Amino acid sequence: MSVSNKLLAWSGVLEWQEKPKPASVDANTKLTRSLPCQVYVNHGENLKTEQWPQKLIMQLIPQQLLTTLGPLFRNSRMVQFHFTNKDLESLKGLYRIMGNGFAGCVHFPHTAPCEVRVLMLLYSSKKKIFMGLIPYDQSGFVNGIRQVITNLEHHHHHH
Repeated sequence: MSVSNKLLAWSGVLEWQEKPKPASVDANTKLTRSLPCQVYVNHGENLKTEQWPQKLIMQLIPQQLLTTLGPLFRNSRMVQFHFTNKDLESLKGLYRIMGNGFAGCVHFPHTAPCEVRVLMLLYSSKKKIFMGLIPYDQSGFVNGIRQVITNLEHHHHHH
């Protein structure tokens, strides 16, 4: 009833890494930060969110290289992220990053037989909200993201 634009599907915490590479010589692999969110799905997509872990792993990767995965987004489920503003400072910092053309690739922890599926988080300033599509095939999407991550690490413009 009424709710037809976006359906509330999940509410959980996301943990984001600024800098992802577990280098082995780097045993303490960077700082991960958590932020609570409410996740809606954009219509047509029937999935069960109780099957989702309460933390999802997201890495900020450049949206510029994500363009290469463009046609793969045509087979995905839509989501929208609205954050539970506990820490506006954390949001503000994240706004800078995701608004600068960083995308949050969300990987789901293992619970489903393979690796679930994978999700992309994009900030839309126009809607002032976060949007994203989740591709079913983790293999192709993660493969593309692996390229982005390995390139990003090779580049390393992080501080």
